[PDB]
Amino acid sequence: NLDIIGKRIEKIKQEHETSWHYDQDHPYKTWAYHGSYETKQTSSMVNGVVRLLTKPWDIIPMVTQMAMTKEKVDTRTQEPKEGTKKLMKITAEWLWKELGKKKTPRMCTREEFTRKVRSNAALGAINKWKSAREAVEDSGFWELVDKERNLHLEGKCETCVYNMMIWYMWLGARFLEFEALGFLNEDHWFSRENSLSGVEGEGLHKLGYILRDVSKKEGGAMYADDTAGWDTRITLEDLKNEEMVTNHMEGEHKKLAEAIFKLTYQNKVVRVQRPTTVMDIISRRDQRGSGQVVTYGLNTFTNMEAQLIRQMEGEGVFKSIQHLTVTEEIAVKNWLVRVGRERLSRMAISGDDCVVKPLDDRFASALTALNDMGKVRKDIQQWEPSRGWNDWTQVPFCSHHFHELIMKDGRVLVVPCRNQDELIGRARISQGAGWSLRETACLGKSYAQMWSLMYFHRRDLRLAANAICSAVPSHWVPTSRATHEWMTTEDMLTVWNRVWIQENPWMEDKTPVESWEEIPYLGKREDQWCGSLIGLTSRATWAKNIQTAINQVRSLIGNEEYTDYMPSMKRFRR
Ligand SMILES: COc1ccc(C(=O)C2CCNCC2)cc1
Ligand SMILES: [Cl-]
Ligand SMILES: [Zn+2]
Ligand SMILES: [Zn+2]
Repeated sequence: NLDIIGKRIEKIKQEHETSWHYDQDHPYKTWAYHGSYETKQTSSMVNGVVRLLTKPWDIIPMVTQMAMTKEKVDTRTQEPKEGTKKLMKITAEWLWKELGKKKTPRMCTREEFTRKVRSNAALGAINKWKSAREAVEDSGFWELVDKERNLHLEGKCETCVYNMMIWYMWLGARFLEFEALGFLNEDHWFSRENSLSGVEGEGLHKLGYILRDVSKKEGGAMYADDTAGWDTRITLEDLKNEEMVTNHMEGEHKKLAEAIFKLTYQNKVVRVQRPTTVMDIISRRDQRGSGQVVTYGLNTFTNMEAQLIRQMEGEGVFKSIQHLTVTEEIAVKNWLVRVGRERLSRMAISGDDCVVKPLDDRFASALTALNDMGKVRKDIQQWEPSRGWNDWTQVPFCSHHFHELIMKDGRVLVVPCRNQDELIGRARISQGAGWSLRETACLGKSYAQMWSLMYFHRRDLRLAANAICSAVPSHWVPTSRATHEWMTTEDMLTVWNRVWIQENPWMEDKTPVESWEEIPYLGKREDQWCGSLIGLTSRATWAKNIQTAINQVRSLIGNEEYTDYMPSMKRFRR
């Protein structure tokens, strides 16, 4: 408790000795409260380039409401039963060994961390310096890092404090997490090749093919149960099974990694603002509070473990979670060794999201271990059987569904899709402020190129993508603040051919496509089912008069070099 967190707490008390107070009206039952101190301080902006080129959507509330802008955290999960705890440790032990068979844990470097900040990436960071890039150049910072680092080697912590607002941390604390645990993401531990269930680094153009491959296995329905607030349901037992990755480590790395797990994950200190504005300093040992990238990999690991145990329950490998016999342990260990890898291949798991094609439908009612691990399903009664999907083209995964689309030459594309209002509503939103017109244009171009690559099969998005790329200067580089092949100035037809034909392991015939007109759409009715405005007067006027909207945006940006991409479509090709 205060042993491990005291130093961090006692250091904060002293920076604010002129405001410390043990408020007794603090609204915390499940978090331990420590004190408060004086504080005072703190939305989504519209992308004008995308909005001017999507005029019909100005009157669609599902689009326009998206731009307008927590009991879960204050909850406590019960400790699982002894049989549940045994299933989790055995499975976790086996799963780290499988993930480790072809990978070597290793420390990530200042050099690697330095390049990541320059390329700009969401590091959930939070004042001698201003931006992240400037701090990385100043050897003073690194001296601060050294102090905390040597402290971690002693089994102690001083500065590793979370700032709830998503848990942000100072850049140095993020470095120390990336040093110890960055290998999981940097070296693709959760790749499909290495983990069999995982999809890290696969791409939205590969997810559909991956789900279609799972569908080809003999078994029951496909199950895609979402968990209610996954991060809040992570138990100290989960955090201890995750820590077992340190058993594959050595030397310094092992001690630095053990300290991240012990000092910042299994014991946490958080500063949370309260309007009543008095920064509350609370602590708790459970729940998910890591960097967003380490959170992804440990979420994937623990979800893979949970789903293998639900498959064991459905197969009758064990009968009760209250206690595991010596013979039930023999059977679980022998199931893992005998069919473990085949059962991981029956799943697609991305952090807290999963699709499972179990051996049969007994899985649907195998709920005792899943509920007892605290991974309670979203929007279904705790003891009601799961509703499975009979058609892989209906299964939800990573906020998408997937269509089978046949090209005029018989080759088969499996394409990602979601409700088109969600796609247009997200492209009309820009994060943060101080954006120039040029920067706003380059962000609209990034959305346009993603649409050309991923959602070319949606009539409205191919037309809007062509319009935005015609409206933005041809040489301006897409920016942004899932493999991102759209972040390039290369011609989008050449990128389309590389992604969908050349590099696509499910396409045997490598014949390049010569024009956009060879690249097919969904059926007209399927396009409308997934939110197309085709057949509306508003949409027909927009399409017919698109050159006028393109010319409005060109006039705003000014006298620049533009390309007309509209004749790449049949209806504008004279
Ligand atoms: C570009 O592709 C299009 C666009 C619009 C139409 C229509 O006007 C609708 C389509 C659905 N059935 C009623 C008529 C058809 C094809
Ligand atoms: Cl279905
Ligand atoms: Zn620390
Ligand atoms: Zn669709």
